[PDB]
Amino acid sequence: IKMKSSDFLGKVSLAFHRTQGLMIMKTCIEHNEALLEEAKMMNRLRHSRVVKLLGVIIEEGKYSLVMEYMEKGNLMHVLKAEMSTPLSVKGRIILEIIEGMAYLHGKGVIHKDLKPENILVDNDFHIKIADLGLASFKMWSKLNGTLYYMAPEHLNDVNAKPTEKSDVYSFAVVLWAIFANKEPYENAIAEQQLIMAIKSGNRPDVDDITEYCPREIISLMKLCWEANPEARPTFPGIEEKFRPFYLSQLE
Amino acid sequence: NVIKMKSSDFLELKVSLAFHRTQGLMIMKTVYKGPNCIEHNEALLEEAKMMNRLRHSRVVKLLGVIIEEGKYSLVMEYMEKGNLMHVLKAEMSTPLSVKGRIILEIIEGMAYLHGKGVIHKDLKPENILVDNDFHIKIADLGLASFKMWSKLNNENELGTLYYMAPEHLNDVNAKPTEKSDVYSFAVVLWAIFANKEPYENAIAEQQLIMAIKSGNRPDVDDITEYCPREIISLMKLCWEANPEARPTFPGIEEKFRPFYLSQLE
Ligand SMILES: C[C@H](NC(=O)C1(F)CCN(C(=O)c2cc(-c3cnn(C)c3)ccc2F)CC1)c1c(F)cccc1Cl
Ligand SMILES: C[C@H](NC(=O)C1(F)CCN(C(=O)c2cc(-c3cnn(C)c3)ccc2F)CC1)c1c(F)cccc1Cl
Repeated sequence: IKMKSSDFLGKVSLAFHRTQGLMIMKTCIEHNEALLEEAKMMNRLRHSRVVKLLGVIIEEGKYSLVMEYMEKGNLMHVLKAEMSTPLSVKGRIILEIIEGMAYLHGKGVIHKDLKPENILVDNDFHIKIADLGLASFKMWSKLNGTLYYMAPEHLNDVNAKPTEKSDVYSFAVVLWAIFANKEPYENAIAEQQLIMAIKSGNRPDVDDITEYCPREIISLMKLCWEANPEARPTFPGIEEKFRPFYLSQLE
Repeated sequence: NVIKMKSSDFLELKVSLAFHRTQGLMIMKTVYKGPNCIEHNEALLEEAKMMNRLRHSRVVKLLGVIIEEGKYSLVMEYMEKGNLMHVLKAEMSTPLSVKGRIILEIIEGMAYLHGKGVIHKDLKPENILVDNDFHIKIADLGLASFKMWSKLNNENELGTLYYMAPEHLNDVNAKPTEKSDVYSFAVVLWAIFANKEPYENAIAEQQLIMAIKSGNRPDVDDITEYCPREIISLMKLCWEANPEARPTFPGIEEKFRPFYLSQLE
């Protein structure tokens, strides 16, 4: 959907569409063809757990992407709020993340940058996975803490290709963060030390989860952050074990 | 993945209930009982491997195949409450909130199948199976999508048109599309709120077929229970005579999900 600036009244702003209401907007003639098709690739990913690109503004000197407004922000923001989020809601968040990831991998899409900033939350505490850094979109990205969720095989090795297992690693650390209510690795001394430590087997401190976290989720996070990518499960594999666990115990 | 299971791993509803020695209770459809055809065994296996790729919480799983000498069977997961019509006709009544959730799950199931380039061809309440928590799974029990296994059935010792889009009635070279499945869905929605099959007052099959082809639909006034205005609009839109005028399942999901969340959940 090719939108115009005049339908509303870089940087992120909250915007009011004249016919369609409240959205979030992030703001060279040769690149316009490629940018449009690249946005058409973003729009083909349609699922309840995946954010929707509602459209794009290609004007002279303004290039913007417009997505749906997710009222409660990112996942870390919800987790760090004073109103605590009960075990049943955390479990459902996990299930929904699994569903969103299973959908993306089923379409041959590797996220590459799964992290709590990229898990957006609506007013009823439902989630959608997003690619807010534009990891999957070269031209739009070109036209424009961060490493805690990254699989060790990508740390100090920028040339190796991401796989589905890269996202499984990220998921693992998201699970830890969901129960810890914070970023991991608070007691690290420096980033290069940390990176090397992580590459050698260091992982978030399981004992730093104070609240009740069921044994199954702790087992799951450990399996999903295994050093060998081939030892990590797939998202279909995770869904089939986690769904019945969620239904019996958490729902 | 698919398990090549053996008869000896198991200890009529031909559909039988079967107990696997290490894996418990399943349902078996024994497709062929007769003289040995070793040639088709490769094709039957791979065809079952291919349909085993359709994996989603809202579609049933093929757990295994039995490819033996003169015995060809398919094994699926057991769904404790049977089909949707059986749930709906039961005495212990099903609240609006559970019905709404059922509709959402059917939409999710169908959106997944369509997203894989599968057209069901025979969506109906007998193909909508129900677990003990009232969650649903779509199935293809008559083998509409399994060509070789369907061929094998009609070699050997061993449907309803109420859900069929009007364009396939009296059209023996019928070419189903995704919009054919959307029509079926529409009548499923009606049946979920009526608690019964439509067209009770139809007398003959030719009368009904011609009536439906001329624009007759399930009787909206014959829903006695509360059905929200929105769902009535949705069933009407989904059973539109022109297939191009029916929405897709993703289109349905986007309008139905937030309605479900605000009003029905
Ligand atoms: C299908 C899903 N699609 C997308 O994620 C988007 F289309 C990516 C592009 N988008 C924005 O750039 C965007 C960002 C912002 C924004 C707000 N705050 N900040 C810091 C940034 C605001 C408005 C915006 F339009 C929109 C969402 C997808 C995918 F395509 C590929 C892989 C995984 C996934 Cl999950
Ligand atoms: C992914 C899903 N897969 C399937 O639906 C099945 F693999 C179909 C094959 N199956 C049986 O034939 C079967 C039937 C019966 C049976 C019970 N009652 N009756 C009257 C019959 C019992 C045991 C059985 F194994 C198993 C389930 C699918 C698909 F492949 C294609 C299109 C849509 C869909 Cl949804």
